[PDB]
Amino acid sequence: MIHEKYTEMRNEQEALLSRKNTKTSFYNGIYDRYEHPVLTREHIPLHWRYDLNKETNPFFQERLGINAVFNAGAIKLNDRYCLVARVEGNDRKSFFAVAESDKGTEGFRFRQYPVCLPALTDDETNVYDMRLTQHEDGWIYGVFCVEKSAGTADLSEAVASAGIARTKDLTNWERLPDLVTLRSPQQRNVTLLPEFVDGKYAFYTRPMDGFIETGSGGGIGFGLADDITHAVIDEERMTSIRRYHTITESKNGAGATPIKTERGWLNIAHGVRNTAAGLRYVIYCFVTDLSEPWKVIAEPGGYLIAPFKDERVGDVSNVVFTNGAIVDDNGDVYIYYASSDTRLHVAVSSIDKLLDYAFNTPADALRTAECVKQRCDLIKRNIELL
Amino acid sequence: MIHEKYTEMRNEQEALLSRKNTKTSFYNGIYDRYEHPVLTREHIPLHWRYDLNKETNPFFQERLGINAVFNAGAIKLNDRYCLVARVEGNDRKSFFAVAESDKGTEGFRFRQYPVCLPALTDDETNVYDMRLTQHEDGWIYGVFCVEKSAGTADLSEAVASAGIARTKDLTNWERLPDLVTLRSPQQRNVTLLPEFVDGKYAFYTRPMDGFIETGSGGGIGFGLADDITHAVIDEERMTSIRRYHTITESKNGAGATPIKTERGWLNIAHGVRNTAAGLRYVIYCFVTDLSEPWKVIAEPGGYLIAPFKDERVGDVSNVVFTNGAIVDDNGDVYIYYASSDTRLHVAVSSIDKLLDYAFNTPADALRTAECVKQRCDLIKRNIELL
Amino acid sequence: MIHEKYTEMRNEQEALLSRKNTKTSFYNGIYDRYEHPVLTREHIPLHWRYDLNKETNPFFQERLGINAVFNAGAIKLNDRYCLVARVEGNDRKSFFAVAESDKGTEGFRFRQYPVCLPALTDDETNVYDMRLTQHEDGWIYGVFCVEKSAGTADLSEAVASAGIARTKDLTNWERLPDLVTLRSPQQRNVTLLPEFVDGKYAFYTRPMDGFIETGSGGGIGFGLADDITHAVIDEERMTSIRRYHTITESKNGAGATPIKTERGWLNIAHGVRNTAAGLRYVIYCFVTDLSEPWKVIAEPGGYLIAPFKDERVGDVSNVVFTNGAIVDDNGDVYIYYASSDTRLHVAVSSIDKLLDYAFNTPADALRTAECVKQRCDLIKRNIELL
Ligand SMILES: OC[C@H]1O[C@@H](O[C@H]2[C@H](O)[C@@H](O)[C@H](O)O[C@@H]2CO)[C@@H](O)[C@@H](O)[C@@H]1O
Ligand SMILES: OC[C@H]1O[C@@H](O[C@H]2[C@H](O)[C@@H](O)[C@H](O)O[C@@H]2CO)[C@@H](O)[C@@H](O)[C@@H]1O
Ligand SMILES: OC[C@H]1O[C@@H](O[C@H]2[C@H](O)[C@@H](O)[C@H](O)O[C@@H]2CO)[C@@H](O)[C@@H](O)[C@@H]1O
Repeated sequence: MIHEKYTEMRNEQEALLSRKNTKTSFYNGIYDRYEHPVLTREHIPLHWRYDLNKETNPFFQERLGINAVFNAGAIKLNDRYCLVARVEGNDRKSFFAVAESDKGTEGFRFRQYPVCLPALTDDETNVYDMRLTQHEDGWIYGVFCVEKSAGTADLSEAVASAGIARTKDLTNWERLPDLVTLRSPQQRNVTLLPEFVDGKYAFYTRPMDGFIETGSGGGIGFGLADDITHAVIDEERMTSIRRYHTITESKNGAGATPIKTERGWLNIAHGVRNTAAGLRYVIYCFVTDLSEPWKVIAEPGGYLIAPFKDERVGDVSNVVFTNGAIVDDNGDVYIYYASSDTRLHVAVSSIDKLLDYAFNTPADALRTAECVKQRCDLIKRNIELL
Repeated sequence: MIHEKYTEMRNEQEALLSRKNTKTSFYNGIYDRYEHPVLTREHIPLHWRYDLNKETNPFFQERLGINAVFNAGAIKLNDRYCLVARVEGNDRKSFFAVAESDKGTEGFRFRQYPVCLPALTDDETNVYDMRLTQHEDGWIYGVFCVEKSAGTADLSEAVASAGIARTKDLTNWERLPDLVTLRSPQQRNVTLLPEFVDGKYAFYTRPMDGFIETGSGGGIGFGLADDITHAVIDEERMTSIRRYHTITESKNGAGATPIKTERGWLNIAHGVRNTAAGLRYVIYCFVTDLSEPWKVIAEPGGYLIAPFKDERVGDVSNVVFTNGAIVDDNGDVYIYYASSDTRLHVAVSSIDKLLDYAFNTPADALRTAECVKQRCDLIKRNIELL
Repeated sequence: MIHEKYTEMRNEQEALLSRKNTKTSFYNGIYDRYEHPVLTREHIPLHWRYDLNKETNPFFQERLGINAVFNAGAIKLNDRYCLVARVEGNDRKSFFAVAESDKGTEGFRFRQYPVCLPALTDDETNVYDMRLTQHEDGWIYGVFCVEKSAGTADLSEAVASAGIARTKDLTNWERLPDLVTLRSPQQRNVTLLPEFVDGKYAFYTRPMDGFIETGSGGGIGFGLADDITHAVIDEERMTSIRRYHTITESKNGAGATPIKTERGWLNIAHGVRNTAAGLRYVIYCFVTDLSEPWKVIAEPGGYLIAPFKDERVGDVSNVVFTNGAIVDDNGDVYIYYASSDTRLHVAVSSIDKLLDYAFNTPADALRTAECVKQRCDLIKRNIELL
C-alpha cells in the first residue's frame, strides 16, 4: 500500500542524513567552516512531506513541501547536540522541529514529530527564531518571535512580540504569557540570560518602532523581569548599539543565547546595513560584564561571520544569521548559523578562541584615516618582527 | 565579404541550438525540471546581432546585443511547439520573437525575423509578457503589457495597460485597441479565456493603483467584454486574492493562459512577497469553475514552482515567472517558466498530475500552529501505514 | 617568534599573486574577459591582516580582516600598471592601496603600505572610488568620494563630496580643498580631464539632491574651475543624461577618467536602473567633443559591460563598476571593472575597438517598435549578404 517510489527515495534520504561533513580550507584562526550544511529542506523526513499511501497519492506527489530550514536554537541535551530548527513550509509558515546528533557537525536527524507549541491567541500567524536558555531555575526556556497581522489596510503590515515557553525535553512545552515591554510596542531577537541578575529574569531585547525599521530603537537592550510566568520589562538599557558606517548601521539584534565565560557574557549577535541590493546581515560578537550585563566590555570592529561562497544566495540573499550555539565542557563551541534564510551551517570554534577574538581584535577606528593608521601600526609591528 | 569569424561562431551556435536537453533528478511527483533552458540570449541568431559585412564591421563587433530572453507566451501550431519569447535587447527594450521546435523541451529555433507588432500611439516604449489564446472565435489572440512613460518629473514613473492583437500565424498581427478597464487606471498580467462566457470575451485581469504596487487591487480579477475589437471591462470580480503571510502577500497575477479541463480552468499564476533582498516571485496554481469562472474551486497552500539552483540568480534574482504553457492531446503539459528575468526553462507535467496537485494539496492552514496540526495529521497517517 | 602558520599561508599567497590569468571564451568583438580577477581580498598581504607575533597572537587569528577589494583608479607609472584600489576592511571602512604589475591582466602586488591620505576635517568617515588623472600641469590628481555623517536623527543619512589630492608617485599625497559646486549640495563620480579647457581645470560632475537619489540631477555634468588648489565650479552643463527605459534611467555617473582620442574624449561610465531585486549597475560609453567637451557626439544604445556569470553575485549583487582604465602607447586598453562591490576584474580592448563600438553601435531607438525596425534593418542587410 506504500507507494513503490518511497523506498528508493528513503534510501537516498538515509544516505544524505548519514553523510560525513568535512572542515573546509577556510581560515581566519578563529573558527572553521564545513563543506555541507548541518540542516536543509531535504533533511526533513519524507513522510512529513509525502502521502505514502498509493491509493490516495497515486503519483506519489509531495503534499506538504518544505521550502527552507534555518535560524535554529541550539542546546546540548542528554549528550546529544539538539537543534530547534526554524522550518518554513511550502505554504510560507514556519514551525519548530528538533533535530539531534551525537556529533556537532553532521548526522543530524529530526525527531518523530515537529514541535507542538500551544498558541495563546487565535491570530498567531508565524513563530520563529527560538533562542534556548538552560536557566539556573531548572527549566529550558525558548524565547521566540510571534508575528500577527497588524490588521490594517496594508496587508503586509505585521506586529512582532517575544513569546516565551518552557520545557524539560523540547517535546512538551508550556507556553507562558508573551513578554511585555512597557517602553516598546514591538520586540524581536529577545533572549533570556541563563542566570538570575539581582534575583530577576534578565533578557537582551531589541526595542522597535516598526516591524522592519527600529526607531528610536538604538540597539540591543538589557531588561529585567520579576516573574518569567508573567514577564514584564520596563527599562531597556542600551548595550551594543547601531553605529554609522559599521556593520550595525541599519539595525542589530542578539543572536545566540548569551554564553557564560569567566570574562563576561559572550554575545554572538547580528548586524544589518542597507545596500543597493537590499539589507545585508552579518554576525559579530560583543562581551558584556558579569556583574553589570548592560555594560559592554569588548566589541571588535567589523564582523565575525559574513556570507561566503554558496552562503551568499538563497531565498533572502546576502544574509547570515544565528540564534543558537552549543558549548561543550572541553570549551569547543558550535555556532549554528543559517545563510540566506534557506539552510543551516555550523562554524566550530572554542571559548578561548572566541574570547581572544572578542578582546584582542582592534576596536572600530570609525573613520577611514584612523583605520589606516591602525592597520599601519600592525604592518609596522610585523615588518620589525620580520 | 562575410567576416571570417562568422563561420566558426555560426557552427558553435548550431551546436547549441541542437543540444539535447535532459530531465534532472528534481522530484516532487508533479513536474520534471530539465538540465538546460529552452531559450537564452545565445539562441538569438548571430545575424540578428552582428553585422556580417567585414567592410562595415572590420572587428566583427556585436552591433545589437541581446541581454535576456524570458517570459514567453506559448502555443502549439502546425504540430510545432511555438514560443512567443520576450527578448530584451542590449538597449533594455523588449520585443517579441517566435521560436519553434518539434519537441517541447529542446531544439527551439527562432523564425527568420522577430515580431512586427504595430504600435497604436507614438509613446509605446515597451511591450512584454504576451499570453496566447487559441480562441473559439477562430483567432489566436496575444494579450500583452504595453508600457508608456507617465510623463511626470519622476523619470522612472510609468503606466501599464493591456494590449490586444490577433493572428493566424504569429507573423502577421492585427493590433486591436488596448483594453479599457473602467474601474482601474492600469493593468498587467491580463489574459483571455479561450471560450466565450455568456457570449462575451472573458479575461483574468489584475487591477492596479500604480505601476509596481497594486492598491486597492486585491487580487486577480475576472471581467467580461462585449467586443474584443473594442474591448471594455467594467466589473472585475476578485478570484485568487492576496493573502497575508502567503506567497501572494505583496501581489499576484495570472500567469499562463487559462487551461481548459473537465474539472475547471487551470490557472498557472504567480505570487509575490517582499523580503530583505527585494521582491520574490513564485508560481502557483488555482482552478476556477467552468460555469462560474470568477469562482475559485481549488487553491493549494504554497507554491508549485520557486527559484531553484541556477534559477535563483540573474538580472532580477529570486524570480520565476510564466505566461505560457502548451497542452498536448495526450495530456502532456509543458510549462514555460523564466528565471530571474534572464532565461527561459521548461517544466513538464500532465493534466492529471496538475489536477491532482491542485485539488489534493492541502489548502493553506494560514497560521503556524494549524499548519503543524495539518502536517502532523499527515505524519500520523504515514506512521500508521508503516 | 613568527607564528608557525605564517610560512605555509605566505607560500599559498605567493602562489595566488603569481597565478597566470587567461582570456576566456567571452566574445563580442569589442573586449576580452579574463578567468580570474586582477585583485581580491586575498591579494592583500597577510602581514596587513595578521599579527605575526606568536606571543600576542597565539592562535594566529586574523586581527584586521579584508572584506572586499574593488572600484580602483588606474594609471601607468614607470612602465608599471598601477591600481589605486578601494580596499574595504572588515570594519566596513574603505581605504586606498596601490598594487602594481608589469602586466595589465595578472601579477598585481600591493606596495609596502596602504595610502596615507591626509584628512581635512575630523568627520571624514569614508573615502572611495578614486579617478586618477595624469594632468598636463605635470601632476597626478586623484579625485575621490568623501563621505560624512549628515548628523541627523537618521543614523544612515550621509553626505558626499568630491575630494582632490595630488601626487607624483601615489605614495606622497597633497590633500587639496574639497571641490565646491555652487549649484549642488552633493557630488559623486567626479573626475578631472587631463587637459585644460580654456585655461581652466575641467571636470565631469554628477550633481545630486541626496546621498542615493540624484534629483533634479539629470545626468553627468561638465564644469570648469579656475584653480585646482581652491576648486570651485558654478555651472554644470549636462552631457550624458538619464533616459527613461534605458540603462541610465535611475541615475548615471562618470566611470574611468576621460580618455583622450583624436575623435573626442572617450568616457567609460556607469548607468543605474531599479529592479524588483534592487539597483542594477552597468558600464557604458559616450564620447564628448574635444573643443566642446560638454557636447556628446556619440552614445550607443545599451551597455558595454554588464554583470556576467560569477560577477553577478557579491556584497552588492547585480553591479559592475569602473573608475580606472590604462591606455598603452600601442593603443591597448585595460578597463578595470569591479563586480558586486567585492572584487576587481580586467577587460582588455583597444582604442580602435572602443571607438568603433562608440561611433558605430546604433543609437538607442528608445521605443520597442522602432527597436525592432532597427534590428530588422540589420537582419535584412545580413540576409542580402548571405
Ligand atoms: O529575512 C532575514 C531576517 O529577517 C528577520 O525576519 C523576517 C522573517 O523571517 C520573515 O518571515 C518576515 O516576513 O519578516 C522578517 C523581516 O525582519 C530576522 O530576525 C530573521 O528572521 C531573518 O533571517
Ligand atoms: O521583474 C520581475 C517581473 O516584473 C514585472 O515587470 C517589470 C518589467 O519586466 C520591467 O521591464 C519594468 O521595468 O518594470 C516591471 C516591474 O513590475 C512582471 O510582470 C514581469 O514582467 C517581470 O518578470
Ligand atoms: O554600491 C554600489 C555602488 O554605490 C556607490 O556607493 C555606495 C558606497 O560604496 C557605499 O559604501 C555607501 O554606503 O553608499 C553608496 C551608495 O551609493 C557607487 O558610486 C559605488 O561606490 C558602489 O559600487
